[PDB]
Amino acid sequence: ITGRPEWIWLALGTALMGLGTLYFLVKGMGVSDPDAKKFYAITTLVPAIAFTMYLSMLLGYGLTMVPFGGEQNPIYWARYADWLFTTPLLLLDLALLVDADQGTILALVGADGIMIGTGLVGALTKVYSYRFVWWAISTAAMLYILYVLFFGFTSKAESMRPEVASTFKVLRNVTVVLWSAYPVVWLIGSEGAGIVPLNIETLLFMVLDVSAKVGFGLILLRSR
Amino acid sequence: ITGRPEWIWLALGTALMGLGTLYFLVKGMGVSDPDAKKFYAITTLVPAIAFTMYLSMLLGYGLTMVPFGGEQNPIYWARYADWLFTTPLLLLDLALLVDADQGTILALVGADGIMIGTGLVGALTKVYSYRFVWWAISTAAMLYILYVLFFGFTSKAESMRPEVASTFKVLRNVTVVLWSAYPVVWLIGSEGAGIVPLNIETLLFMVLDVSAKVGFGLILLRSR
Amino acid sequence: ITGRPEWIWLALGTALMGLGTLYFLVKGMGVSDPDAKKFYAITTLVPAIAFTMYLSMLLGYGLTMVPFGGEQNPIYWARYADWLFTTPLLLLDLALLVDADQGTILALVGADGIMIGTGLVGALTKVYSYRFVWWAISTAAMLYILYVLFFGFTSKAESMRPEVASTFKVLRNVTVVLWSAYPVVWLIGSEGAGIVPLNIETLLFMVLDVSAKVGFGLILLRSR
Ligand SMILES: *C/C=C(C)/C=C/C=C(C)/C=C/C1=C(C)CCCC1(C)C
Ligand SMILES: *C/C=C(C)/C=C/C=C(C)/C=C/C1=C(C)CCCC1(C)C
Ligand SMILES: *C/C=C(C)/C=C/C=C(C)/C=C/C1=C(C)CCCC1(C)C
Repeated sequence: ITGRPEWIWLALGTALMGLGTLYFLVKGMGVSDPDAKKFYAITTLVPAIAFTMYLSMLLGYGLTMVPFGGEQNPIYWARYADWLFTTPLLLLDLALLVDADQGTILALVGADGIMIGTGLVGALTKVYSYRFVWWAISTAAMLYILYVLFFGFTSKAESMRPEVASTFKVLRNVTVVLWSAYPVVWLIGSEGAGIVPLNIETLLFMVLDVSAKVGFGLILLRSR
Repeated sequence: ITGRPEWIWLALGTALMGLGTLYFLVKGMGVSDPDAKKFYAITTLVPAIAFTMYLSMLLGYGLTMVPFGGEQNPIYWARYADWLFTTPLLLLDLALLVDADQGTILALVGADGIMIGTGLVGALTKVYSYRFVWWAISTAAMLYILYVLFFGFTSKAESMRPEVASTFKVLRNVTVVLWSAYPVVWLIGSEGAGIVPLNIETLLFMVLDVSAKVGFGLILLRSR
Repeated sequence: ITGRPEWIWLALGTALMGLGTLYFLVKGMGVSDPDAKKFYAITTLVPAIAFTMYLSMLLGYGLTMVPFGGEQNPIYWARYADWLFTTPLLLLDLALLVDADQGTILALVGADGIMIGTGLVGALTKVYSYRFVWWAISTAAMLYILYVLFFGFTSKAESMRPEVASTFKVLRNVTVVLWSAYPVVWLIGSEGAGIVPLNIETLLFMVLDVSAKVGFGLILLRSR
């Protein structure tokens, strides 16, 4: 509803983000190869930070009251804090893996940058119609990322060790399906056009969350 | 006045930032040399981001009401968001071009960092007299950048290919004149001591804007 | 009390941060070795930025009124702005010195990132009990940094020139004692459980401040 009905999923989300955190920490202990160590460090802040956000979200600090088209709607801007950080870090996990030219890395981060950032302003507009105007400009941002990811990073990927190629594909396909889920979820949800209730919203991004970060966590890190 | 008289220039500014964006995007398509690709990626986020800011500025989100010395004055803090990002990216375009030692790059970004950042606090102070105290400290910041730019980057520049040297000078001279324009513009303007009206302010930074980013865009990117 | 009793220490803190700034600036003038230049640039933004924060803190902008457990308490969020920037830069001074693998650098910055960041949310919670919940999670963050600093960076350090080893130890030991002081100071202080008055708080972080940045300034920079 606005800080009480989904206290559950939230709690559930904190337990999951942080468990995943304690796990990695107690899994990179060994690590000799500095090369892989990178992946580790990265593939760990993500859950950690993710944990801090899902925690303030539960306790309260998370939400805020954005006024749009009639009544006062809930907006865990706390998410965006997270996504603003995680999402880049993730891309790097990808670029870094498939050794991408800094050129594309850079354009890729900034692409994501404008995406999430704008996703925030979207979920912070008072004028009801404008909310979607950013939704638009933002998606355009994502379709960009996914494009120059599923095209390039595929090629370069599939031009080295069989290890990389395959693994890349794993995450790559997941990332695409997973990620894409958002625009819609956001939409049907209370942050955009309120179709489903917050009882849902929370739980949707909740699953997409633990799966994208810890999914991409076990999946990635547990590969050569 | 405060969101209505300059709706024009604003609209005009959005059309220009974004047009420049679509242009680059459809101009880096080819690009084989990863070296130059860097320039591209960079020389593109700038307009893009620039576009997003000038857009929220028009629709509304842009402005805010800062209270100083009597009445309530307008402050498109939205600009600063932009400048906070563009300006560094630009410097990198410069440093990167004239292959500058990370040492100076770093000190240069942070120099700009303190500049824009402080330019914000300046344009956010309630006590009328203090506004200028930051104006001061801030300018000091710029004079720093321009100094260690027009001095160093000139030398190193003029010690390679005739291409670089000349091009550097192009942008370098523009950057200096252009950039400098601000301190004054800001001043005469409503964000500092209100001399000219917002009918102007907007339109001034508007021109200095499209010219600095897209100016530096065509100018730069269209060179070897 | 809340912007008047400690106007002193504050003023004193500004004078010190900025003096240290003018000093470095007029001490890196020479510098031929690009390698060391890095240290310089870094070891300078720190004081500079530090100066800007301690200045807005004195003039006013600094503080804010956070409501927790009864009455309205003061919170120079301005600090956190500072620490959020300085602290990383410092670590880099360390990592960079003892040539640490980017892997650890990265995990180290993000470690600090979550630390300060969370230290803020801590000092921004309304519910009195939660304030300490972040205090906890945050410290955990620091103990992390100090751990993987006093362990690793020691080893790698002590495996090169006698210069480095010794110097590292200097700063390293200082950093540890100094840094640690905070959690407690914060605690006994008004930002956490209000034991001592703001007459103190200010002056404590004031000393720990000028000593950590300018301490680590002269100490570091004045070594081979
Ligand atoms: C851990 C979090 C992850 C992997 C988040 C991914 C998020 C997105 C792809 C979000 C996309 C959005 C839009 C395309 C439109 C505006 C709203 C957003 C930010 C939810
Ligand atoms: C695309 C935007 C560009 C190139 C902006 C450049 C802006 C400046 C050089 C701004 C300077 C300012 C001061 C020197 C004093 C405080 C106010 C500012 C931020 C307008
Ligand atoms: C120039 C500033 C420096 C070196 C600051 C260092 C600050 C810390 C180690 C702060 C630590 C904190 C906690 C461990 C708990 C939450 C409160 C903080 C941010 C004061």
